[PDB]
Amino acid sequence: LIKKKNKDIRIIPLGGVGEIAKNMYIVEVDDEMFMLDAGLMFPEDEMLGVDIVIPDIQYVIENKERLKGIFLTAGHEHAIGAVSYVLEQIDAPVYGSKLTIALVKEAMKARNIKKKVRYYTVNHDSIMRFKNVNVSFFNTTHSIPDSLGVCIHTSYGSIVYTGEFKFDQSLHGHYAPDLKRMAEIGDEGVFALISDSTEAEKPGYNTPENIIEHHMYDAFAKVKGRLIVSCYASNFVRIQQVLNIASQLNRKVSFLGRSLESSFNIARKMGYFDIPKDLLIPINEVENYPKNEVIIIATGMQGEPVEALSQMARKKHKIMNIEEGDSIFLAIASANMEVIIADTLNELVRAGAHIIPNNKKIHASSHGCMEELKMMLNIMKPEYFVPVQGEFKMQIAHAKLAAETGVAPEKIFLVEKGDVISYNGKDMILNEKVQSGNILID
Repeated sequence: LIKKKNKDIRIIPLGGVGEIAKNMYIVEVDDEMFMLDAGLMFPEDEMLGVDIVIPDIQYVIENKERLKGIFLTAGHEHAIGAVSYVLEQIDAPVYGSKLTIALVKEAMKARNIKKKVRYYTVNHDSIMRFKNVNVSFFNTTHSIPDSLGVCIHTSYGSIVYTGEFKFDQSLHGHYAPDLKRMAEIGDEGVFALISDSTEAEKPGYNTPENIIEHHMYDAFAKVKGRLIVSCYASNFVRIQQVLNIASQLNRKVSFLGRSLESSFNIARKMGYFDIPKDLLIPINEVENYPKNEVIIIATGMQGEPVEALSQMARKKHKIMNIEEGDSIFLAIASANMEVIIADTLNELVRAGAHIIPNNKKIHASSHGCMEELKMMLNIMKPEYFVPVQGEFKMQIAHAKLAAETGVAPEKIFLVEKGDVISYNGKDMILNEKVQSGNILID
């Protein structure tokens, strides 16, 4: 006669607000706690002797008996970079797409962590049933395939976390978004939407990837010597574009960086790339070709591309350095990174390299611009809105979009790390803080 109902909700960012990476959002529904993403951030300019930055999870450790799962939206560093460190401290099942799980398993192997982990590979048809709530998933579009949003069903309506996403009609297959499923979620009733603010300041739409690839062909066709493309190892779309263009221009492709080899190998075995025969060469073989017959994709050792480019520009790289007359395509900017980018570009000009200019007509990111964020807000029609994944100015820009779409302004929460947004069935409040912070890994 009595149906179980939910009473108290908590939403707590431990990473990803006040900054551009390191997503980690804790959602509690009564006595069940869920961790949404567990990303890393690369060290800020002002940091020395540091490899990566991860969230402080002391609040989760203090309450770990209630942690029911870790839910990972995609296989990029902003979503999974901290997972291995989390798993060394707490035990919970790990839920993610086929690709995301394979990349997490590789990361655990790479750090030689042998604890038993309960992985669950989910897809957009999966419904994971807990005591208090059910969790479902929906395909999103990103630069890595097999990305998923997370939908926590409550008796107040859904709590939806988008992860990182954009909308681009030129991406299909494992990049295609679940627009019909998202409309169903919005119609059934969304209590709170937690959405990516990274490009909320940028009007219009991201430039479609087909048009980006056309522009890359035109730029690459003009390069007279070697080309170095600097991008994230998780930018599979960009890697695929380079492979296609290299084939068209009779250039070979070689990977520089442990991050790329690893992620590419896994993704290739699983079928995620279209790779012509004889296109890929070992980095050791690059110097055996004419300069105009090679493209080097340079990701970082830990996945940070700019650090590797800086090493190459100063001729400090262990494996391969920049030479006069090389050309650079920089396919990666946050407040955290603006200084190293400026210094690296100066270093490259000093070394006699040629930076391929950005096209004014082109805006390339993995994150929705204003119209894409408004599309998500209009589909989901949330009662409350929590903009995340951004510096505070980005969160504010995203809050402005939500107000434009009709979210009540007093139901928009602009949060800092460690803030607790809480609901008791009557009022949504911001009246508590938990421990949070940046953990430095060396």
